[PDB]
Amino acid sequence: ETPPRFTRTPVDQTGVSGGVASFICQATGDPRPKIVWNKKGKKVSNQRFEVIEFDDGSGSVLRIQPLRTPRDEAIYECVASNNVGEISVSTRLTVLREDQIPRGFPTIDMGPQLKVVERTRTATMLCAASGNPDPEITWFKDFLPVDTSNNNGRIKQLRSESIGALQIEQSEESDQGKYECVATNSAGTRYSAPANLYVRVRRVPPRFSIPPTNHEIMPGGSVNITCVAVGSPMPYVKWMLGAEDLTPEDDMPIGRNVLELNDVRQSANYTCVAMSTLGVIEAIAQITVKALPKPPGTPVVTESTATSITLTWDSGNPEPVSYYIIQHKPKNSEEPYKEIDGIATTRYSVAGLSPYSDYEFRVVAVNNIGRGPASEPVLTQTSEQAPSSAPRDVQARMLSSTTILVQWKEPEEPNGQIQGYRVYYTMDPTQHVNNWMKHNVADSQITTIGNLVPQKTYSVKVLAFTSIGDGPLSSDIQVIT
Amino acid sequence: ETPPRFTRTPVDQTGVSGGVASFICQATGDPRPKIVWNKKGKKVSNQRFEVIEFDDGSGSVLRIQPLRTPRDEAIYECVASNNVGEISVSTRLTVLREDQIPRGFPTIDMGPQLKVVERTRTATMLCAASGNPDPEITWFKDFLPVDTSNNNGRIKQLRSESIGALQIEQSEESDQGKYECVATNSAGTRYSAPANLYVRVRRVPPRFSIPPTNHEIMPGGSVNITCVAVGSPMPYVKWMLGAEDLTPEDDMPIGRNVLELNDVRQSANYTCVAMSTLGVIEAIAQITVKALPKPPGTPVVTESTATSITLTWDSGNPEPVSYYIIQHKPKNSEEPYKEIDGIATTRYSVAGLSPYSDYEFRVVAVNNIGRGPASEPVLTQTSEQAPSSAPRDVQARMLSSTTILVQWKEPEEPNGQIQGYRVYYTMDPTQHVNNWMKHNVADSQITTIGNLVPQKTYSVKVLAFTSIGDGPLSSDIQVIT
Ligand SMILES: *[C@@H]1O[C@H](CO)[C@@H](O)[C@H](O)[C@H]1NC(C)=O
Ligand SMILES: *[C@@H]1O[C@H](CO)[C@@H](O)[C@H](O)[C@H]1NC(C)=O
Ligand SMILES: *[C@@H]1O[C@H](CO)[C@@H](O)[C@H](O)[C@H]1NC(C)=O
Ligand SMILES: *[C@@H]1O[C@H](CO)[C@@H](O)[C@H](O)[C@H]1NC(C)=O
Repeated sequence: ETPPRFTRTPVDQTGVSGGVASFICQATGDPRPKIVWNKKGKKVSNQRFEVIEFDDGSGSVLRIQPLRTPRDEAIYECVASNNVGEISVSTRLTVLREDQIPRGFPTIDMGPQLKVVERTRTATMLCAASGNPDPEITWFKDFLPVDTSNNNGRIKQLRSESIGALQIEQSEESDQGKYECVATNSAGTRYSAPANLYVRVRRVPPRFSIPPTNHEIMPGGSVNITCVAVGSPMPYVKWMLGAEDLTPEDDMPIGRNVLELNDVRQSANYTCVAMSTLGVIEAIAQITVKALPKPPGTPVVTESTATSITLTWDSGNPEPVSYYIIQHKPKNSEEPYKEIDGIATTRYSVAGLSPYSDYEFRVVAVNNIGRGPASEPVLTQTSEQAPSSAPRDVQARMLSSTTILVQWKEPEEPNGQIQGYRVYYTMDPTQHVNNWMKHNVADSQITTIGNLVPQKTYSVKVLAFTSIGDGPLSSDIQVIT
Repeated sequence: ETPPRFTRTPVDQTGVSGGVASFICQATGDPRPKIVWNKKGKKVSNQRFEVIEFDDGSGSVLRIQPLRTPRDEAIYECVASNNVGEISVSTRLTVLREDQIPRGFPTIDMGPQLKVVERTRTATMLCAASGNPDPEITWFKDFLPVDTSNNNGRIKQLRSESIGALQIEQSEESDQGKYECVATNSAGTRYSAPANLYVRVRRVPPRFSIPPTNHEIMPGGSVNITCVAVGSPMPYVKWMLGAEDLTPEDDMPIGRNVLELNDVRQSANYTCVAMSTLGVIEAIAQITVKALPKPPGTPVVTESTATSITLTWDSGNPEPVSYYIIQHKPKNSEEPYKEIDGIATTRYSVAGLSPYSDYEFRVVAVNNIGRGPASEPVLTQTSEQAPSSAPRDVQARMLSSTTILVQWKEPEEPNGQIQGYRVYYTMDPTQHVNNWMKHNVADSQITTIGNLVPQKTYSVKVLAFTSIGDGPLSSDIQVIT
């Protein structure tokens, strides 16, 4: 929230009896400031005082017409306020009689003219005024000031050395209204008479700008559906159920009927009817109720590798499913299921898994309504591999001149049940490993080897094996008998 | 008071879904009938239904847009009623779907287009439509039907092959609005899209159509003073005591403000202010207070003739008098005075009177306020004339051979006091009358004349005389001695 701050303050004015005076006050703040006009100290009430508001609520214009003097001759003020703060600015109004209107006071030599431009074509409203010093020309539309501040806009104020005009680049229905030009200088202010501007739109039968688009949802179960029609003359947009009109009869709105539905208990068809004097046009929306999908058939494992598992499942649903979501995690991992989104078939291979691991699964169905309940789970296990790492911390030491003790720790990557180990040893480590002497052992971390020849350097290497095959050999260690 | 009677009854219709249908009902009666639209005994209440009233209250239009079937498909009725009677007429509405629109049903091939004509120039809106049988083209303005019934009017419908049109002679602000054309046949009715028509008035400063004209009146004491202004755009008219605005101070009407003043006590000036953005104009009315004039000075006779009397009088008033009224009658007439209106001075000669008659007179003063009390009367008498008719029934008869008896009746037109008579007689009626023998007599109707010569025819003539002179002689009678 921010307190109100002035974007545009009213200026002193010097008008002429039986004329117009306008005061402008704009302010910004959060929430939107209210603007109030005071004559010390009173909310202004009168038949000739009129407060006109900007469409954006930026503020308001105090318009005094016709000026009668010296009642109106006074100090007025604008107060902008929200529940965060308050600001005010004062301003003076002077009204003169033409008995005592100074010469050189702004005079309208020619005022704006009634004009009819068609849409999107450039219209020009013109103002000739003289005075000494030379009068500055400004414009008012529907009592509000016309903003031509941006040189870069549709609407630009041109002034030449001969007094100026207002140029509207691209016409809109919004442009239509009552324009008056205003000649000001250091002596005062004078208005021209109002000249209306009208804009002709070619007569067109009605047409749907935004037709009403079909839906499905679970019961109770609500939706707002928009029907927009446009054309000239702009039509009435009436929402019609088959025969009966929801909207009463006394009210048919223009160009926009948006329908609110509570508790869509049943499937239905609805009609949006738009009509003007040139025709009736119609358009239907299909409202049907269907639920979220049923849980899929329980997943079945039909393929497995050491790093993948392929699932197949029944759709479990009477109507077509858009796609599936597969839920997966390790048998005892307890974070919420990891999910693979956007699976467009009833079979999928989950890859990037680890060898010899237990996995948990479910399948979820998704249709246009949304996401259904997860299927019942299936448990399974990835295949084994040969180990992908050597036994760790391999050590050997002398027991006697003829026997040694070899030990190791389990490989970090067994990729399966360790069925055993193979111990390779030799006095010549340059041989191929298949030509070393070999000692097979069951699952264990230590063994003894005898019948060695004394006072020799033996090189030793160890691997693990699963049901699949041999793992890698440890790098050579040496032991001396 | 007269009961309501239909001038225009609605007709059955066959429209198309999401379109327009209009029903028309007009009726006349004293007092003005109200019109109510019923669907089965019940007043129809605006779904999208709209009842639009004629500016003269002659009736209303029931407009259904957009057409919905088969809800709207029903028997409707118009009921017209005042406190003198009640009437109704029924009508049927048929709405079709374009799924089932018959071949030959009216179609708009081109509908009216937006148009901008300036004031006092004729704009024409065009409509091309087809159908089988050929469609009849009609027009609606601002939802009310356009009456081109009088061939003799500003507004006439043109027809060629496959087209109709609307032609508006001399454009007026009233003509501005939203026009749509309508194609009808035995299959049904179809509307085009609405196209607005504009009438652009070149902008003008305000001006007084009916300025405020001064007054005088008695205290308490009331008057309505009217101020009218016109121009484009039409201005506001405010009444001012010359410093401040008369309450409702902020309320401002358009182009016509009339000030009602109750219980006037004093003389004053009032200011009427009309103002626009292109300038302010002012205008004053003078209110001053006093009653009808004081009665004039008693009239004085300064001239008299046998047929006229001239009056002179003092005005009797502190302020100027506009003119006078002279009252006159015979003195012994007990009927009300005859009056001579519009006498612009303080002297006047009343002519066409009868000789030697008594007359009564009075003078009345009139100012801008009104007519004052009559003056005190003056009595007088017209002058005498010589008689203007001869003595009547003149007869003479023998008394002796030397004397005759002459008698007569008074002239009908003495024009004065008969002072006497003169009897002319002779034996030679060929002489001039002044050479006859003569016998003067006082006021009487009979005389004797002697010393006549026997056995002779005497011719006799008699006249009357007043103080003025001799009247006419009777025609000759004869008497024999
Ligand atoms: C449905 O409409 C309500 C109405 O307030 C709105 O808040 C909600 O966001 C809408 N929901 C959807 C799913 O459009
Ligand atoms: C909805 O429209 C479809 C046409 O594809 C039709 O087969 C189905 O029976 C309609 N459903 C209802 C509930 O009317
Ligand atoms: C003055 O105005 C009132 C307003 O209704 C009207 O009734 C009355 O007849 C008017 N008087 C005159 C003298 O015009
Ligand atoms: C009204 O104004 C006139 C000037 O037109 C002035 O002579 C007169 O004295 C004024 N009367 C009053 C009562 O103010």
